[PDB]
Amino acid sequence: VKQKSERVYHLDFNQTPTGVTLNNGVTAFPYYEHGNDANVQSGPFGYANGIAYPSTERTASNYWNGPSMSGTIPKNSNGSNTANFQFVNRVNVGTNAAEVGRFEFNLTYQGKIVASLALFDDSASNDQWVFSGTVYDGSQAQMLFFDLLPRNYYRDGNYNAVITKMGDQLTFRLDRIDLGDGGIETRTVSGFSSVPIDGWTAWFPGFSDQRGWSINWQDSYFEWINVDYW
Ligand SMILES: [Mg+2]
Ligand SMILES: [Mg+2]
Repeated sequence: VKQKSERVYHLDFNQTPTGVTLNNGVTAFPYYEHGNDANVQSGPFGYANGIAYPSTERTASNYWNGPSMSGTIPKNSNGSNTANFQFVNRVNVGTNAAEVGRFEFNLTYQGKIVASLALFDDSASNDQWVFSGTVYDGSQAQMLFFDLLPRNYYRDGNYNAVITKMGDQLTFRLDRIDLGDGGIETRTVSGFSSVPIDGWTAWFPGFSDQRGWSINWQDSYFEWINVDYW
């Protein structure tokens, strides 16, 4: 037995993405616990210079709304969808006290969240951003961590948002491409090595008529890793 990595898809945004669906994926933000109305996936992405720019409008509402992109994930060549993987999304993100924004990078199975990596700045009076990781969906969701990122260290700029699975260990990272190191949270989740995945969604909402943060998405890929072969 030997092993290799198997890339399922790669979006570089040099051209309009193919093999994806717009505004029809799965979101994780538990609006029903926050006094908000249902999350909305709407609007376009603009592409320039190998970068996707999600578009939102300042429209007064009680919900998060922005564009999403989704795709399907087949089993690896060894016939497993419960195996190890890495899901990597490069972003450039910046904020300011008056700005509000959120992104989710989600892995799903049969229409439900399995893992959700979020970054958000949810107040128009503070420039604090928060990195969170959630496992499971809806009433079963468990927010594994809520990390208030110190702004002196987590400056505006380039990051790799990563979800990795290594058996029962689920890791979320926010790698600081510009300055080194970054955010890292790993949890050993009971039975997670038996839980499959079959899809992904990336969602980039703003809230109501609040001014948006600066966000762009430069690369996306998912790979099955440590895939047995003979
Ligand atoms: Mg690119
Ligand atoms: Mg703010």
